[PDB]
Amino acid sequence: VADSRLPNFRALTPAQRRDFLADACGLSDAERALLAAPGALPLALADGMIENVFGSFELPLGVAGNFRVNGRDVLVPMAVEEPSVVAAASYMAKLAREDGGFQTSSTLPLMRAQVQVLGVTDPHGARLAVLQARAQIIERANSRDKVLIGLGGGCKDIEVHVFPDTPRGPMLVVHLIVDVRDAMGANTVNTMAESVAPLVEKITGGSVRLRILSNLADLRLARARVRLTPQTLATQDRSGEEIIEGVLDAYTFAAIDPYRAATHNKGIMNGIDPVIVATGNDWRAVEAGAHAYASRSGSYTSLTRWEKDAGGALVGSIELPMPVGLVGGATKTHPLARLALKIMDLQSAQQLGEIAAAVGLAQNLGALRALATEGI
Amino acid sequence: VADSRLPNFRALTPAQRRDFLADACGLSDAERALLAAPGALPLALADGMIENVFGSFELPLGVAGNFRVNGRDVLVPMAVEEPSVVAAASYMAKLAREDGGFQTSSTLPLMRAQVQVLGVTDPHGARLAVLQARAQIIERANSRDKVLIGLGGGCKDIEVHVFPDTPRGPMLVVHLIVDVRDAMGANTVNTMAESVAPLVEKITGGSVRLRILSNLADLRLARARVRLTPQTLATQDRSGEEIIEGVLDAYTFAAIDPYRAATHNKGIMNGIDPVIVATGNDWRAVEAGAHAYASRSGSYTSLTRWEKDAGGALVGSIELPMPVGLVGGATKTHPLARLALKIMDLQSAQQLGEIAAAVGLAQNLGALRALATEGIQRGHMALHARNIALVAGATGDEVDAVARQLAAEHDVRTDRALEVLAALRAR
Ligand SMILES: NC(=O)c1ccc[n+]([C@@H]2O[C@H](COP(=O)([O-])OP(=O)(O)OC[C@H]3O[C@@H](n4cnc5c(N)ncnc54)[C@H](O)[C@@H]3O)[C@@H](O)[C@H]2O)c1
Ligand SMILES: NC(=O)c1ccc[n+]([C@@H]2O[C@H](COP(=O)([O-])OP(=O)(O)OC[C@H]3O[C@@H](n4cnc5c(N)ncnc54)[C@H](O)[C@@H]3O)[C@@H](O)[C@H]2O)c1
Repeated sequence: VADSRLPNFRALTPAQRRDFLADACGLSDAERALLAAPGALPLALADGMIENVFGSFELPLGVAGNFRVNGRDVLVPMAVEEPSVVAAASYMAKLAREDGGFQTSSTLPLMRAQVQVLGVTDPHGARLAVLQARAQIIERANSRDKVLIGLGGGCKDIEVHVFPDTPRGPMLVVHLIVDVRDAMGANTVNTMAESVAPLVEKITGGSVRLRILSNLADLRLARARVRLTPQTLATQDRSGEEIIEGVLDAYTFAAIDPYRAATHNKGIMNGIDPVIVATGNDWRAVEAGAHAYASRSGSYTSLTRWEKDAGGALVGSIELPMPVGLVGGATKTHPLARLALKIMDLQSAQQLGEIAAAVGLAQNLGALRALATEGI
Repeated sequence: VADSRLPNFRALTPAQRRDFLADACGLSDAERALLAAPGALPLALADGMIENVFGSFELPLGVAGNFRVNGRDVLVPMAVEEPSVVAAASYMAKLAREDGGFQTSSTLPLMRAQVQVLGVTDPHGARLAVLQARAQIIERANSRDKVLIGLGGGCKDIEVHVFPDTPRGPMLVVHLIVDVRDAMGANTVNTMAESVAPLVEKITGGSVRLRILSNLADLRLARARVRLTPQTLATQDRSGEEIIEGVLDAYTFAAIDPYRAATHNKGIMNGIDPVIVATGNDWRAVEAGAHAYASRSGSYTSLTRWEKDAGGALVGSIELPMPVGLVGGATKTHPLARLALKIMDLQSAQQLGEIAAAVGLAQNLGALRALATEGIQRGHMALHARNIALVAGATGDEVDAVARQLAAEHDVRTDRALEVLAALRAR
């Protein structure tokens, strides 16, 4: 059975932690050697990934323990530079174990691809024409990516949003709603936006300008929930109930004040970004989606919610875009990203997204607990 | 004296780029050696930075060339994993040199510390008591950090904000406004928040709960602007004037649509975050301050503006929080972070923040210019890139993928196609 409980990792050396992980996760001896020596990313490989490469930049690579998601333990690799982050994630995950861990879910892996049409004098009418022709546009979008279609992904729907008065004239904006399966999906969806452009121009009689995914991936949401009783939260000097009221004080402060919410959401991303980096995923894309979603209400606010259930237990919840992949980009190119994803042992990118959402929620809890405990 | 031009860098091997950087920057043999071998971050040193360390994780480390900020050349190290990001920064920086590079400025390095006060039944009245006690509170905040006060920083002002109707009761929130000089300032500012809490509790009669910085560092703004004439932007297949109009088409899209603005601002952070990472700074803090700032107006929108000047030259401008440091955190623990500061030859944190805003502005320009001028049908450069990918041995879906990277890298040649194809076949 997979077990995310780490035995006294603070008292082991880095080498002993590495051997424990290689043992528990069944890494090959060649994978173990890959972790034992610096330079897992060959310079010639890095050189083919970005430009003007002259070396490599190391981040500390840690692992958060105790995470249990939908009944299944998972080890969480974290590449980050900041103290306390990994420890807080682990400790809050240990508290969450007492109710059975985190409960998560997600939408389908739906990415938006935007197609900007300019010069349409009747954008409202043209919108209706595009929507009428949607089957044809979906067909055209799906003709090239045989691998994605064969997996059951591809363009599933289209939307059209009209901006009839702009300094550049009216804009008609087609959104292709694309299932990208286990990829983050940016390149996947950009190609479809480019492919549908002649057909969109013919239908609208306009000129297509930008063909590009939206990073506000609010149709690819990950959701996570945790519950903690006062018994679980009680310490020697503070009662579980007192800690709980202090956490709600801290949360509401983030809910109503963007100056606090920015900080509150930053602590969430302390949890999430290190998993994104360690698995070879684009962290700028996850950061953009999270913080943009945080202002969907008209005001920048908390991505999490903290409440009490009928019996007084603390309930935290999170919902946010989670565009991530088990394939594509660097996720299978960087040898340690391949290795980190093997440590986590996941079947879908949704699973990775749900685990990320849980890690963020625990990280947020760790901050709120600490900030409300600390004495004057 | 400082030169940021990287001649023939596309054709050089990583080792040669390294040796060039060492000479151009006057690095010591100890510094050049640290670049020569992997493991610049010793495991035992990593072990002291975060918890539960079992190794280290490498990002590709590149350098963007051609950048010139307020008349000074500066090389920009960039740690990132995504193709074409480093290339777009360099190429737009190169076009930027024609008008003289970038012009930048910043505000004072002012950070906010929040002191949340609960249980006050007259929050409005108690706010006026706190504001009256301004000097006493400021002196309290400045009583411990003697090094910072001696440098010219310290708590300079306060603000009080009242939330009279919340499910947790009324909230009175004191902001300490602290000049943190060359540090990121989270610790400095947190400590002051703790320091004034008993005095704030005395004045208001309330209970202080959170004592914490605001990552919404809108008193610590970096600003950068750039100008490019039609002549500078002209290409063989497109006039400068129609590229300028295209960029304007793309910019307004981001200004009005949050679905486009998010991607537009993500591209800005493609330029900024890798500098943040390479200099040992907290990228989560920079991400938080940028994206929260982007919705200050009530709607999530662009962090940059793109316009034309009187004679029709494209003008781009950017303004955003930039909480970064040259001291503290990992910027002096990590040996490469220390070295990256030496390569940039930075005199202050403000200067690091202005450079990054310029890199972010340049990245945005590269993205907008590319997206707006991409042909509806494959043009002759795109077809040439496919042929180059084919001759280098690409097949199936690899052809378009390699050719896409080559074109976006402005490095459409067979030797590059070989390096990029080998990367893809490392999957
Ligand atoms: N603003 C942005 O976020 C943005 C924009 C452009 C590019 N990027 C970069 O795009 C890259 C990610 O693009 P991508 O995610 O499309 O990956 P990719 O282009 O490397 O791979 C996508 C392809 O993988 C194939 N595939 C095989 N197995 C699959 C599976 N199980 N599920 C889904 N697809 C499968 C599919 O044919 C699909 O087309 C990153 O490097 C990112 O930085 C980001
Ligand atoms: N949400 C957040 O952003 C957050 C929250 C908590 C902690 N952190 C972490 O805090 C750390 C950074 O805080 P910090 O910047 O105060 O670093 P720091 O902890 O090293 O403190 C800076 C100290 O160095 C001294 N100093 C010496 N030279 C100085 C100079 N030229 N200018 C200013 N101060 C000088 C000062 O006395 C100052 O107090 C980061 O690691 C960050 O990840 C971030």
